Amino acid sequence: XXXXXXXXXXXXXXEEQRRKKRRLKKRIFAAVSEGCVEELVELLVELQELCRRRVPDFLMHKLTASDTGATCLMKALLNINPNTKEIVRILLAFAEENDILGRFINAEYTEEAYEGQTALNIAIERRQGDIAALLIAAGADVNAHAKGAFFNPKYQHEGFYFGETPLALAACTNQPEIVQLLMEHEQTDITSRDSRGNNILHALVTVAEDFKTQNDFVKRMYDMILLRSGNWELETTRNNDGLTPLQLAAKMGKAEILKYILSREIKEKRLRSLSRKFTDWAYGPVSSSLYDLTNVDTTTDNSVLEITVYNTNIDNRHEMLTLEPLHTLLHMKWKKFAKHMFFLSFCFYFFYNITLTLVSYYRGWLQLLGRMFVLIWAMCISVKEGIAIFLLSDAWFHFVFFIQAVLVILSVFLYLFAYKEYLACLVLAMALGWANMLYYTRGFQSMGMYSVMIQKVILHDVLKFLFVYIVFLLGFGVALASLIEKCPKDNKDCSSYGSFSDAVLELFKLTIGLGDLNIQQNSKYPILFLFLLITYVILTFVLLLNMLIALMGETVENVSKESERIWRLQRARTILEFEKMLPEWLRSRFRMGELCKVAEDDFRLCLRINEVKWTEWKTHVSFLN
Amino acid sequence: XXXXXXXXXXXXXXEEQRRKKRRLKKRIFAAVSEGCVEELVELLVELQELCRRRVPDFLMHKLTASDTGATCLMKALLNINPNTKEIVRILLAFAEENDILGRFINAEYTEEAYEGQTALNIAIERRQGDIAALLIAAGADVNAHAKGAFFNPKYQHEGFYFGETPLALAACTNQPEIVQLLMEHEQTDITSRDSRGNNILHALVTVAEDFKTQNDFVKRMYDMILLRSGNWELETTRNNDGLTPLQLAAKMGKAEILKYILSREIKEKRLRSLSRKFTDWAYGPVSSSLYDLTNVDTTTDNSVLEITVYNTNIDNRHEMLTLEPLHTLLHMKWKKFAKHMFFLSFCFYFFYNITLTLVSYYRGWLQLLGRMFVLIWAMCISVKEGIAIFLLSDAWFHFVFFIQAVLVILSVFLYLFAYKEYLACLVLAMALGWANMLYYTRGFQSMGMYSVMIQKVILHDVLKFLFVYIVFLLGFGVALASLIEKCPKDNKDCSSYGSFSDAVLELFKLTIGLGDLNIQQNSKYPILFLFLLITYVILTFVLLLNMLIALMGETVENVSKESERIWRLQRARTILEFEKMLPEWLRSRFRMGELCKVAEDDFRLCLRINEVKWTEWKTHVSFLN
Repeated sequence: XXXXXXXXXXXXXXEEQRRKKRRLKKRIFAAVSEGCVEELVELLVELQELCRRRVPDFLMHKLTASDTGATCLMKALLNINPNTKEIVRILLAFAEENDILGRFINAEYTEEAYEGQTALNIAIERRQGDIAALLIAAGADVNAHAKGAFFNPKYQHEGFYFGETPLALAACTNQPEIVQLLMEHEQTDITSRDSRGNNILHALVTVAEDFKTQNDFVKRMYDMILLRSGNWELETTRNNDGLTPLQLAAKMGKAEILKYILSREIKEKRLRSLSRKFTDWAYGPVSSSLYDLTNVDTTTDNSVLEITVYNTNIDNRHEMLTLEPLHTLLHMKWKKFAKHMFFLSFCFYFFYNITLTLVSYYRGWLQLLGRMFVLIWAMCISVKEGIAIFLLSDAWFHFVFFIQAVLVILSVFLYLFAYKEYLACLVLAMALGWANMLYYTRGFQSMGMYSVMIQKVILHDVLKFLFVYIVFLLGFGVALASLIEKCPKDNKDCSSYGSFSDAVLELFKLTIGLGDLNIQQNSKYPILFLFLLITYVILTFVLLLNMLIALMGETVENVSKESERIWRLQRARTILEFEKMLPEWLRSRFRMGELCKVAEDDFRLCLRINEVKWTEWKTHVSFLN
Repeated sequence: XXXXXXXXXXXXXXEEQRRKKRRLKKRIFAAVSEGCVEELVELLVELQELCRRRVPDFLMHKLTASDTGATCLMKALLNINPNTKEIVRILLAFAEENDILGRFINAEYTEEAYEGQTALNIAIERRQGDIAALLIAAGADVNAHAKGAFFNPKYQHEGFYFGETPLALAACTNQPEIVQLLMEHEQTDITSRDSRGNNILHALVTVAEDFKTQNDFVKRMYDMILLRSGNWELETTRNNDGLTPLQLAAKMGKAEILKYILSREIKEKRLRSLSRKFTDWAYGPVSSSLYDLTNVDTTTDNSVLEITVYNTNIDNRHEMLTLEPLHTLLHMKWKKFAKHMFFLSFCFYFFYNITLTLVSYYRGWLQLLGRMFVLIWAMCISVKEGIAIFLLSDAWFHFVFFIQAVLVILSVFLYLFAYKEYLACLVLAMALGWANMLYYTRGFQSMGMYSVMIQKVILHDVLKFLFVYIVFLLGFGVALASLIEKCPKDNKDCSSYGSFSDAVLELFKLTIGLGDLNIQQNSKYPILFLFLLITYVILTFVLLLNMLIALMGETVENVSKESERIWRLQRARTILEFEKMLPEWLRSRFRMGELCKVAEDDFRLCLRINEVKWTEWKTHVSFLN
């Protein structure tokens, strides 16, 4: 993004009292920029003090540029010089000699996109730590926020976000030692929060890249910071949206850092009070270990699982899922109730569709008896589908179920009244029904991944082929109809293509191979007709070959691999939907939580799982000696 | 697997004589756990001795927890501390001062899943060797077995198996020096055997991973152990199942360790008495070398080859086969009798089927003459097939042969009686016959691997396509039959689809391309009919394209590679089946064994083979200088 302008060496635009004033001020700024002839700065400072001697507010105004609110020290810090430390010392000494130092160093850069900015921000972004400690020691407020536009962007591509504090900036950026200095300082605040309210930790999450980079600053800095300040009062806090930093890292597709946040095994006493993933009884490869689930068991307001699974703007959900508590929870919930209810609804729907088929085939008293309850199932499934359909590449099947039951109830209704078209609607219904059998191939891996591939092909690859095919079809169709304008001469069979749609249909038969390529009869110029038709055949062939080419390249190496992952995701989505489907009291009966006493005064929910890693253990054994 | 519970820091559950007793005992346990304030342990020990002074059985009971049978020393060993060696020394000194030391250190951890466990087990699993030598020196029984559940699991995924002894644990785990200490000790037993009876070596086999890992503890430990104790009395022994450690490693798919076990060239005198793969006359690349076959020539009760080949739960059989004695044996047996008998049975079966064909084509005296002997071949092949068919992805062809001959004898019988259907059965028979020609494409590599690919495709890829195809077919069929409910009006040809099966058949013709897509006649609403049918066509196309996609991905790089391996395996299976087919006396005539005199008192069977490795030799030549 391109926008309003900043301090730069090169301006983009192409009595002697006023002239002397301009010379002196601009020379001050230019000496700050070059930062070389500090004797020039000394003479200019002596002259400014002499002018003031022959008032401090006007002095600071002559020093502080009113255009962007930029001061000489800020410009000096921007233009990084070898002596720039010396220049900062000199200017600081002169400001002390003037004694307007408070309002000076507390200057907020005044601009539209920059409502506020300390010089310390620049000291840190520029990586000067010695100067940072000096200005901090000088009496610098380390708590003011860069509540601006460039710092708080709407989109990540346009703008730089770090946390709107010095400390968050030191953390996001490399500089750790400065973090130690700021933590040591007494007037420092950690629990201060930005405009959105995201604290330091939330800010850290907004920056850690995924993809398992070899060296990551955020994975370590978070650990150090949390180890220093021992508090559950830090991660318990929330942003504007009421989101925990855990939940925030989950919303975004941030993997390895999330893995860390969910397993913090640490030995010291207060650390143990802070720890997560409490371990016991480990013995060679085998190990029991228990986790905690205070915001993870799906009972919370906006739990972790609902955020991982119902979020489609990531595509990294599968990686997140393979973590311990999540995967174990899904497996447990499956084995407890999904393996029941899934087959249950499968059998209901199967009986339903068979009944529909038989009732459609024969168009007695027991026939009416079944036909009654079929309307009940139709109405029930329609009511269940509509709520999710109105409230919203996965939910297509829901719309399809809703369409089916809608059509069935409509057909039954028009049979209740005096209508003839009803049978038509009816049969279309049951046809759609059998397509929805694909919905239940999720029950099995071998059929499920196949159905996933089928749906992917039907959505991605065929439409581009079919659109261009139909436009060629229509163009050739009108062409050939124009050639076939010769009247039938008392025999419509002599005019095979007298109708446009008839010619279309024959071309489709041709593309299959059923038809009869007639020598052009009832045609004025038959050879042109024939050449044209041949051309159509050729273009269909090459178009087909092109989609067939383009198909193989999408399947480089990730066909089966993405298929299995997507199957697992689909199972997760269904399992969690059923988990919401149950009552509250049944969920009380299924709440898998186990308590624990890790602290003197902490009694939290927990999940005990066993882990068996022959391979990692054998590596551990081999490397140990 | 998740089950009953263990010693842990954190319990999962959420007069002053009794209170003082609880305080003292729990403080003893907690001091053992923390292992820091040894002065607290000293004061507690002084207080316990004072309480006992104002009896040793009650002392050990107050010390030994009766819940899980766990003692203070065991808990101390579990909680590993820096001073834990010092703590063990102190507690040991106090136990000596009490003099109940025997029953103390011989304590068996008493639990349901843990019938018994020494502290030394923990000393070793925890890797403390110094403490191990101390407790061993203290008078520790090193022979007691962990005859429990967790140590002896049914399934490998759930549980940890090592051999149920200290020594087996030291061996399976890294610790070699402890093995030297235990071997040096006089009261040590090597020939002691576990519940299953698998000794140390059998146990080692249960742990060595395959896949040729770069560093493997089992490959070396086995060598050292066997070199120390010079005995054929060790590998001659067997488990509960009567299996040798060789046979056990063969049953499992354990490759490189098996390669080692089958070739042990070693130079020292007693070692030579132990050695395998006796070498002579090696000279540059060329080398003669002879192996031994005391349990490998297929005459033993449960030989190596029968175990490699008739075992399907591995999939690593091909790798095992390329070893020297096996491969040479198979090649020799082939060249001696299989190249005969295979072509023999091929020609018999070929004459048989041709006779069947001709007799089926013409429905004289020589015709009856051939027809007589055909029944003989049918009965004979049926008898040979049924025994293997009843006694049981390879044996499908056997069932097919049995089906064929059964059908033939049935048809001949019903021709013997007064039946008309016989001809039908007859022809079906001969049809199946020609499919079984694939059975004999094993005779050649070029045709054999092709047939392997064909059978794989027919088993794996087409069924998933065809099931979903037929359900679409049936759904669309009932739909279209419902639309075609318009009566024929005196002309069944006007009702092309009046019958359900007829419409099915026409759709199949359509999917081929033979039929005639009729403009919908005898149809109430023809446009819906037409759209529906078009939809079916589209879905067939995309389904076909999907199986075609999924096909290419299964053939990443292992099509021809797995094909050739499977051909070689199939040859092996047939060759060995014929090897069993022969008489006992003929096998006596074909016994390839050659004797040898390696020892003063050893006269074993042997096989002399020559090995030619130009490449390995040239590498040897180049690296040597």
